[PDB]
Amino acid sequence: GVLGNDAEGITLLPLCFKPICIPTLPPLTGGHA
Repeated sequence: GVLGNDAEGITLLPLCFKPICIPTLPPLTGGHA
């Protein structure tokens, strides 16, 4: 909910992008290094 296209969770018009703000979030494989 800041700027983009997709909806980060709010109903307002100006919402965060789909990729820029993903609910499922990324995996936990690149958190080793």
